[PDB]
Amino acid sequence: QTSTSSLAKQLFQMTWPMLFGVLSLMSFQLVDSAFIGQLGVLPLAAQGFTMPIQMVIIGIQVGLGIATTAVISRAIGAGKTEYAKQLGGLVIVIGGIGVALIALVLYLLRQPLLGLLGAPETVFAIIDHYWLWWLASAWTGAMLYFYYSVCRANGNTLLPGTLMMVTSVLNLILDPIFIFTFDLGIDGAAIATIIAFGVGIAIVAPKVAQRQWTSYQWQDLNISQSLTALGHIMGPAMLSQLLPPLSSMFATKLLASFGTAAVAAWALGSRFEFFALVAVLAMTMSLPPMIGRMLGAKEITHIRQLVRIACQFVLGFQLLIALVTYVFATPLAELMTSETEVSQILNLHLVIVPISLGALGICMLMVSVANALGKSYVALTISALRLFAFYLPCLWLGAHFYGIEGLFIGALVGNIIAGWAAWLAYQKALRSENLYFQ
Repeated sequence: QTSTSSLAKQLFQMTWPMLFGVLSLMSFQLVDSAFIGQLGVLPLAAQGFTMPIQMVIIGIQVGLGIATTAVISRAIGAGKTEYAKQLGGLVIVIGGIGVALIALVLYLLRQPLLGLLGAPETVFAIIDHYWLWWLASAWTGAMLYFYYSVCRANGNTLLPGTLMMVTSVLNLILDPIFIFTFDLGIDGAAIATIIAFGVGIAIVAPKVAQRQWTSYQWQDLNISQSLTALGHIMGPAMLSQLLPPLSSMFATKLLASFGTAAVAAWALGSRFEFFALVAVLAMTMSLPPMIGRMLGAKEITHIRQLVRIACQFVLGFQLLIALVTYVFATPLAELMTSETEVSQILNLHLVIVPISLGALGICMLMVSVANALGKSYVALTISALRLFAFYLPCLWLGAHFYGIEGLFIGALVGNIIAGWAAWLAYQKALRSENLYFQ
């Protein structure tokens, strides 16, 4: 019982700085789009069509980020200390030229890209200069995220957590000064972001250097073997990032049949689910470094107990949230929209699907755990099964049988199955590591 009491406290200490950090990363877009909306309906439109290429950049840095925390933490647990810090340096370099090249082709192909997006011609003139400064800000934030990943890979979420809170406040402060005071317009938003992320890097990188968590002496470092280890995780991880938007392109057609109010209500419903799962979202970044280290240290029993502690919190925590959401469903629904038609559909959503977020959270958790064990294809399978085998089919069946209410019932059932399938997938994955048992 002292084992589960020690692990629960550790998981808590690792999670809460990421709980504050998730919200901070979150607000960068909401704060930026807030100030730019003041510039007119057209600059605000330019930001809207920046959202897709942002998902691409975000998906890449996360895909790599998941890979680094998995292989480096495992290397540390295995005692391969020098190899770990060599890996950290390699990631910073590989992440640098990689994102830079991606930012290149995105700009060279912006006119066909905006074409597929269905962007108006009036928008094109703005993107031609705004994406110049924005892609620079996206690259800088990527580098900061990589240093964040190295810190997490070394078992630290505190420094990334505070730096997420620092840079976000900085971006809030700097935006009006650059946008309005300096009369830079929409580019001032991107430029202020660069400075904000630049301050973070200027803080985290020297501190990483002190602890020697990064190294660029690669004489005895097998580079091709290291990039193979990273690519094995990073590849499938990026593929998983593509599944939710590719699921929406199916899901949107179904919701379109229920009218304009139902579509708007679904958008508000998704935004709420994201907020109700910030704890699990914080645990998808705090838990994997712990798992990876334990796997390398051959502490299998700790992994078993740590995951079970994590699972029991999520299941109980989301049940309470679902309960509180229920009794305040009507004032919550009428707070988020002024349109009556939308309020009533959102209300129906808030009393049906939040109870399923406990199971969905486990599904999210097992995906990150699988990646932490190095089982990137298991993690990809769970994500693919969640959306295409369980979620969308249940959404369709519910809508067909019992309309807009049944569709929400479908979301409920789909999440319970997905989470139960995820738990079964994790169990099978941990049994593969039993050769290291004690």
